[PDB]
Amino acid sequence: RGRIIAEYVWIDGTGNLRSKGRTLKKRITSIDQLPEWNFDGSSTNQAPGHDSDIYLKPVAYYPDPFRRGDNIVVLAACYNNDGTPNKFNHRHEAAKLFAAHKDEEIWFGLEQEYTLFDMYDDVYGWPKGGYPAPQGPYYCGVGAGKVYARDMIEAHYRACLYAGLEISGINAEVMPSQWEFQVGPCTGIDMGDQLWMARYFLHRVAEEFGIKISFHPKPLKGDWNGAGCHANVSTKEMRQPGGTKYIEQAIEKLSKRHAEHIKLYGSDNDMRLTGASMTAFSSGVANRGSSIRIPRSVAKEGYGYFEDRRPASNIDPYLVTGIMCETVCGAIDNADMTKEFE
Amino acid sequence: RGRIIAEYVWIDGTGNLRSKGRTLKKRITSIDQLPEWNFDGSSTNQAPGHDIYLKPVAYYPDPFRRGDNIVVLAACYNNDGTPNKFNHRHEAAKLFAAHKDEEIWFGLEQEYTLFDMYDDVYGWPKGGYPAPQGPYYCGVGAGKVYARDMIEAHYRACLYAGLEISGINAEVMPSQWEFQVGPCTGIDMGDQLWMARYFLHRVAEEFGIKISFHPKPLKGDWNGAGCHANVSTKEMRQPGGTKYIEQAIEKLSKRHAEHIKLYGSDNDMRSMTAFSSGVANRGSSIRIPRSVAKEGYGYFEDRRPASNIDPYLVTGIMCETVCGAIDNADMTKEFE
Amino acid sequence: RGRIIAEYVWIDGTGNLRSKGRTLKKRITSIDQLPEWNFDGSSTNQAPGHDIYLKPVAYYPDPFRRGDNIVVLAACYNNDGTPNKFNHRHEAAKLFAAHKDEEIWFGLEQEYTLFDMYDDVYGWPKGGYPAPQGPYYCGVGAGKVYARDMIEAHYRACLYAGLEISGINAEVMPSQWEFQVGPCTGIDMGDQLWMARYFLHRVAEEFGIKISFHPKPLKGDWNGAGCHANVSTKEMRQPGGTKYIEQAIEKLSKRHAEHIKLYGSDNDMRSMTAFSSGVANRGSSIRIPRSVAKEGYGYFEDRRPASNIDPYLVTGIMCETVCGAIDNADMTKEFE
Amino acid sequence: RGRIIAEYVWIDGTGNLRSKGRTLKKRITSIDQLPEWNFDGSSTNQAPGHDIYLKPVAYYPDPFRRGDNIVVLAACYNNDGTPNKFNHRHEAAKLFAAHKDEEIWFGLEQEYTLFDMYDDVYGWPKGGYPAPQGPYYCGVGAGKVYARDMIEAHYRACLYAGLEISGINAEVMPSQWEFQVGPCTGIDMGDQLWMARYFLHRVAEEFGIKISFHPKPLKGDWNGAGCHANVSTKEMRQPGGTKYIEQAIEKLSKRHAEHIKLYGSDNDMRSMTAFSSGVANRGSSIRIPRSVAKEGYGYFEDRRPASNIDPYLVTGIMCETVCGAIDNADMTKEFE
Amino acid sequence: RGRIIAEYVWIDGTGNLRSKGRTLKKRITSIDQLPEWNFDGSSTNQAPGHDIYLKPVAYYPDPFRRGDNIVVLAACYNNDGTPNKFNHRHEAAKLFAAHKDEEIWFGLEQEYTLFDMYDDVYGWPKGGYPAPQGPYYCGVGAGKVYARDMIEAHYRACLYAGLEISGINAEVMPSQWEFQVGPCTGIDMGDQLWMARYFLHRVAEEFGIKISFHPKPLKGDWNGAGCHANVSTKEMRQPGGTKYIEQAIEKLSKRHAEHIKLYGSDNDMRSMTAFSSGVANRGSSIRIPRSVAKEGYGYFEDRRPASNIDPYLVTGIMCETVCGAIDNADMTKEFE
Amino acid sequence: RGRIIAEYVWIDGTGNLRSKGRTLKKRITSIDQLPEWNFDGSSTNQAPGHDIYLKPVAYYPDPFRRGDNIVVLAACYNNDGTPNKFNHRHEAAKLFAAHKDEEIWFGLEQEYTLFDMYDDVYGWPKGGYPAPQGPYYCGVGAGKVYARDMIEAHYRACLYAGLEISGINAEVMPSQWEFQVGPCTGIDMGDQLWMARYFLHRVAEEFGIKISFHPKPLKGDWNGAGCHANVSTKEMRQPGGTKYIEQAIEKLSKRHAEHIKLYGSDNDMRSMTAFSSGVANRGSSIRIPRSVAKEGYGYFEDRRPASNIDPYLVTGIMCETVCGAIDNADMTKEFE
Repeated sequence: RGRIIAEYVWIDGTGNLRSKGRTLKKRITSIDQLPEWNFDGSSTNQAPGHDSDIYLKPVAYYPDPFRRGDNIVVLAACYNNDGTPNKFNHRHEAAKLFAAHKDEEIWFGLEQEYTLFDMYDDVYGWPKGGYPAPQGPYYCGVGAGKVYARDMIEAHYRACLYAGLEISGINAEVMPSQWEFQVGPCTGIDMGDQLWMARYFLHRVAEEFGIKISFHPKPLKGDWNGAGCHANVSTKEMRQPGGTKYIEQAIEKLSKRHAEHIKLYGSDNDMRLTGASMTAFSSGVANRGSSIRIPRSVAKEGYGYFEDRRPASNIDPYLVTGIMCETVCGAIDNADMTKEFE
Repeated sequence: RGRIIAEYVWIDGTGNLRSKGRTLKKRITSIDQLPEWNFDGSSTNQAPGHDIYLKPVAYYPDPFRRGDNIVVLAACYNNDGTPNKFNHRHEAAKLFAAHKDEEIWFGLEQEYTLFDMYDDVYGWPKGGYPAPQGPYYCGVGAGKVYARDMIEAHYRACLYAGLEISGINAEVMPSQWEFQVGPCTGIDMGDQLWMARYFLHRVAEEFGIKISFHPKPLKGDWNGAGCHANVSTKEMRQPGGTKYIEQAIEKLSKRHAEHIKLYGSDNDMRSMTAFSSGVANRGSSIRIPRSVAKEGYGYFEDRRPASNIDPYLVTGIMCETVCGAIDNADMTKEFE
Repeated sequence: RGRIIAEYVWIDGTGNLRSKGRTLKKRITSIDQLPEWNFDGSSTNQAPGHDIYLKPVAYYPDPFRRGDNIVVLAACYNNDGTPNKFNHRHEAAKLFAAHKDEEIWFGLEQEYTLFDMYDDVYGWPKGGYPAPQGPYYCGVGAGKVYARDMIEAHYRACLYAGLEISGINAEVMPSQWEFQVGPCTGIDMGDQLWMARYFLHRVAEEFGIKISFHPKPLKGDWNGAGCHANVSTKEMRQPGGTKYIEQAIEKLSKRHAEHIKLYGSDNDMRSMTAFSSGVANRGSSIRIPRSVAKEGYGYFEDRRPASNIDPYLVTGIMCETVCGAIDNADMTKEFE
Repeated sequence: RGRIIAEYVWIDGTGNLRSKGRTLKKRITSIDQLPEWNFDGSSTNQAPGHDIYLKPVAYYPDPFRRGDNIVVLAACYNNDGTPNKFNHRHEAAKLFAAHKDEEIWFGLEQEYTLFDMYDDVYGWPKGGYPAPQGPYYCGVGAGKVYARDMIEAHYRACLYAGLEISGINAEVMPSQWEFQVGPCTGIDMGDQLWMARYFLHRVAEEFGIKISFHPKPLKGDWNGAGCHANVSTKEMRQPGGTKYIEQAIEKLSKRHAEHIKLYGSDNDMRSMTAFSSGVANRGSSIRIPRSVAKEGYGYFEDRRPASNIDPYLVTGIMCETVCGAIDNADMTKEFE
Repeated sequence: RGRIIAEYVWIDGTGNLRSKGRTLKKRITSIDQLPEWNFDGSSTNQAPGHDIYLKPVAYYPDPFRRGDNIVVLAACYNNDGTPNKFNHRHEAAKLFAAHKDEEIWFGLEQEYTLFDMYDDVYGWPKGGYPAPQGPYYCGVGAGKVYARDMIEAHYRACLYAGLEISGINAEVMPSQWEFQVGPCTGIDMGDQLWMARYFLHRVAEEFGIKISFHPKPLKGDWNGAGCHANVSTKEMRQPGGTKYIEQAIEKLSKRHAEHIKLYGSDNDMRSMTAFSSGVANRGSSIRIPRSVAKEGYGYFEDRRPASNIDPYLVTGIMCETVCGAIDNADMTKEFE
Repeated sequence: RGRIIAEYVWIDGTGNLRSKGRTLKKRITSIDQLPEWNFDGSSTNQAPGHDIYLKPVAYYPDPFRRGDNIVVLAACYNNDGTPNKFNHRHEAAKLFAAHKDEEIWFGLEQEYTLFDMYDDVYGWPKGGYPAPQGPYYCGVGAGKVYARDMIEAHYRACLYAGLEISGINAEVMPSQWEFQVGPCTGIDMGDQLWMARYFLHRVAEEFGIKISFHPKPLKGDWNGAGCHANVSTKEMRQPGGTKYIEQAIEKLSKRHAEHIKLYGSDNDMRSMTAFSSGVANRGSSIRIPRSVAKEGYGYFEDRRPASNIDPYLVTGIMCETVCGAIDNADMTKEFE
């Protein structure tokens, strides 16, 4: 009725998004018009029940693919009443690094894999009490039994596009009712911001289909595929001719900090990077077995990007892209990614 | 077909809304054009069986009928001309009219809880319980929130009607929600919250969901349901306010019992006897938002009223004790 | 495709409507363009098996077929040219035509009750009962009202057809409703109520709901179903009316039995032998609205007729005894 | 295989029975052969988490395991040797032992109410209600009574165990029943009722029925649930009794509050403050059966105790105030 | 038809029993009459695909086949004559044979948890959870206990087979149970517990129930599942025992890690690194029953072993460290 | 009522049994008392439509009808007196009669697979699959095995009938089983296996389970279904046997193709062209049990025949090539 609804979305003290909505008097035209806000940090595992009580700083906003119209979704970062970034705010720390290395122009492209579930916490669409056929016909599948919940997956794609997210593509994965969507390329903090919104959209749209979304790295024990979030990386140098030079350089720095990265990179990733391997670091061209993979395409052309296949589906992009920049572009006395684990 | 439908909505002798609809010859452009009306007070627990009248008080576009169709909030007057037992709008109005100068503003945070057609908590495991509280507050994800589509429909409805609905959010207990309305001035708070409630019940009908304003729908550690009344006068809103805010809080401290007596039934299952206040304190009776405190002016949050409150009674007595009594009216007596 | 569908609706030898449809070459612009028609009276209990005719009486836009499609209310005439056993429109017409000058106005309050495809009360607990009466009258909220969407659809339908549908409301017994049609003049009351009924049955079809005009659908304390006929003549409507209102009420008091005899079957399960009247009196046979009384002119409410009444008979005999008999017609005899 | 199973049953720190079973080498022929035993009092709300003991008190044939298998009613003693918070059998015993000479007899009328696995009244219409009360009391016919087969199984069980179960009947509220145990002497009343309750819960398990000893399972006019304690001493039972019956009734009248304080929780939802008595009076606190009155001797009916009473407390304090206090024990204090 | 069926039951290369049946010409009267047998070790994870043998070790009446039909517990030996990877019965036997003189007795308390055909906790609310723990331990009443009939069937079965099954009880977590077997001597404990387990799985098949010996079937505060091993030697059982009991407890304290290493997988989700002991202490690693303590002789309870333990390994290493090692065998090495 | 029922069972022109029953005046005590009989060979694919005869061959107690009722295995002869296309019992008999002196013994291991009324694998996930093979072979526990009760009923049946049923076991593929019959002499092997099959189909009827003797019921890695024929002559069974065992194995190696041609249809989906032999070798065509090898005498296992084999053909040609051909009969020609 002349007014606008802004859904504030933020990240909690578990691995999830949270949101609430507020009416605004007028259409928004810049982040500056968006007010600070707050919530009960004790209901989200971010505060104690006194120094409890956390604040929301608008960071990005997009058209609401659900409410549509001039209604909007606002990505907000969590700051304690100190003014300090909450335990679970890692956007600030990463921002520091991206701001420092502005000049390198790091680009990221994440490949977000996820797995679909019943309202009853069983794999979505799988035979009651049993299993689908063995893997093989599901990857990039087409046909009634070959793919699950495509309509929900497509709705999400649409949503992301409407919001103007840099959603590059989508595909059905190897395990039945397991999917992927890719977002990129984004610069620095954008990668984190956009993937987090894409995730909000995913959860939220799936609600409408009674589907639960699982970012667990190994939703099903056994030979059923795990779920990763392959982080693709590049700096300005790597993108200009004679790049595999700096690509190779980066891969080597990366090889020295394998443990520090893995420590971010996702919980129970140990049931995925498994033997790819949790303790071993390797790299090579066209190698879906290595820790870092240089696309044959890149190799043949002498410039491009590399694929870090180590990060799990459940990673916090701020942490991954953050420490990636830290070790590829260089540390700062101003910030420590691995310490950002508070 | 050229004609208009007006749904008359009023408050009964239980804790509910009632309504009927009538055709009108032409589109309405002012409250003045809306006719008095009436109903059988004995079928709603407001009369004995030997007939009440409806005085249009506010009207809005009907979010359900849409078009030039309209919803009319009506107050109940007996054939005396006297306000029915359950009409507390009139009493409150007196106070608001007296203290016009102060310009009291209210913002209510209405919490409610969803239910089956079978009177079981909506969406809860059959015969059992969801996971324990924690992941539901402001939730997002399939199991984390219940009936969002209904909740959203309500939001939309309220906006269409032009209600001052400030926001919505999922609450701590699964299938428990909140919507906030404000700020409104004086009688508007009551009027608008009541309409928002009509819209809530009404829209939920379409989902087969019953709405519960009970203060403690589930015994145990499952959250209660409140209707936090936020309050401010012109003085409090201008710099150097926490002065008058503090003054108000103190007057309020002297009348804790009289307020509690309004403030909602079986609120006792949701401290009832203790009065306290403090900045950033979701434990106190009255809470001064840290934001307000840091800025020196604003409003305060009375966290005492239960979800099932009558806004006329709450906003009424709030004004009475914050702004000052009148020999012309007694809020606490308005309990007839 | 350039053509028009006209649904002919008529009244049968049970208490129901019947209909069939025919294509017409062109849009209709006056009753005169509508053709006579016919049907097998033996399949509707109006003829013996050795054929009845349909005389268009009124027509409206078809709320169901929409477009330039139309619904036609037809009266039943035997091959004699005589009005069928169950055509009481003609008899009544005589009276209305006689007393043209008085300008009788009617407003009927049609109550009805909803039912399963399985002939159980619609939406009621399986094998059991809802809570006891009280929260259903003018109800709002998920358990408080049944099939509102169907009821609304009907309201819309009537309005589209341009019927004089004045308002709707949920009644006292759960899944029992009312709609009001008025004011209509003379024969119009009958015509329009009958169409509204067609619309009701017809629209409810779409919800698998059966409509019951029985006066006492459930035995016990569950409310009955009436069709309160509201009445007024030109004199009663102009100041100093309650004079002629009172006069009418008295004439009515002398013909209580004759009226009751029309006024609906097993009305006895809904006092049948006593006649009384009084202002603001939902207990009397005729009720003068307090509003009317206070203002000195208006109308009166005859609370006697049952839900299942034939409006032609009620409005007919009402005129007969309020305005005056005719040697040209006998309402009570019209029972053939 | 030559061996015996003994199920030990005891009372917990909620209002329930608990049990476990143990193999015994040989058939049991006296209480003396039954071993002490124990359990984790912290898992039953009787100990803190830093262990309670079971003293065999009575034993009977197991109606469920049958054969030479047996059920053992055990009392709870802390490691002090002191009777647990919730062991009131010991305290009462003292009184019964003191007044051995009077030979108090009790007969309790245990009413209970049946429930779904889903905590809804057993067999009641889904989301709704049966017909109103009237046809259910001592009912017979398919709709008139609920779960008779379970009720009968329990009757059988009690008889097999050799309990003094005097009779059974269907109560006023649908799916509400009664069984009576008596007459029993002193401690036996408590022991046998508790076992009967074990048997009830246990047998109902087999029908997926939950048993409710709540005093008012359904709010409203639906009947509450009581445990009418019938009382008599040797004097009352011999001619010229209503003398001592009347005497007892008067002592009882002086200790109405002290009794009520035992007599069952939320009994307030089932008069609580008024004490009265009279012959053939289902309205009074104590009722003298017309039969007793006419014959001059017998017993009296205390209609005050609620369904959820602990027989040890009721029979205990009954004896205390009817037969006389002891410096050795205080029933009302036994509330630890 | 004159013939006998013997079901051979053995332990596999996962944590389960396996079995097949064979006809025998005549009733069996001693283990000596039972033939060796064999199976495809590659189908059970005990051989590579280039064949294991079954040596009858104990036999009982078949509670399922009944009659003169019999169940045969067989140990697995490779074609070397050597005990299979997963045969730990042989190693333990050595120790028991060595310390024949001490006459170790064991009593195991086997806890287990029930499951759907769909691998969800048996009987738990669909997608949700039962009420929180408290009312389930030794529960009685419809909601308080799950699948009692199956549990009872098992009890019966074990008794028929003549197993030393001492008792049964419902555990703290809903649909979690315990049965106790003892006291048994040396190798018997292992043999009998394994048979009891066969019976449990097998009988539950008939109720479509899966049995879980996992130590923590549900993450959170829901109880884990243990197999408390109770231990005693002849010395401990004769007066002045708590001497040797205390001695044993100390030896045990030195080998906490070595024991824990047997004692069950993911026992870590059920303190793992700390060793402690004390009288009446359900918190310690070893608990001396207050009863034992007060009487000066008896047994001790090792509360460390998890539900999924191999009794051969637990009782074996218990003897090794309590009674003394042998150069002839190493329990902790028996992990091949 | 004094009378007897004899069910005649025979083999048809598909791969199935057929049967009908007849009343007999008196209990049967020798095959001689059983009458010839007949049926419509055209309804079973054995005749053209221009009539076959049943010659009783063996009889047993009817495990289904019980009492003195009996099952009769009958062979099919055309009106010539010649053995039907599908009667291979006669041909085989010749060979067994010839080599009476050798006393061939057989033991068949009949594997089969269970199916829905809907032709889906019995008990398998709807539209999907169980876990991968491994836990099912000789399984025990709820998910590990399918329809054990049916399987057991069959075992019982076979025993009652007095068949030489040696044992049963659950196979590798879920809902796939085995039963073994042996040792039998010559024609008996065929007779008894065929009856066991009758019993299987018949008893399974009662569980709505279809039985599948197909060699590869599910394509893929799911196990096939075989009918391992175990063989031995008198010489092989007496010390120094593996001499003649080895001799037989070599003769068998020369006639691999001729055997395979019997041995079962689409056995190709279960090596078909390669012949090999070796001790303890579940990969070879013929396997000498390590047990036999170590002892120097015994039998050999031909692992080649498929589940769907005709035992008459297998045991027949086995004798033919192991014991020696006859000019009087040609097994491989017996394919008419």
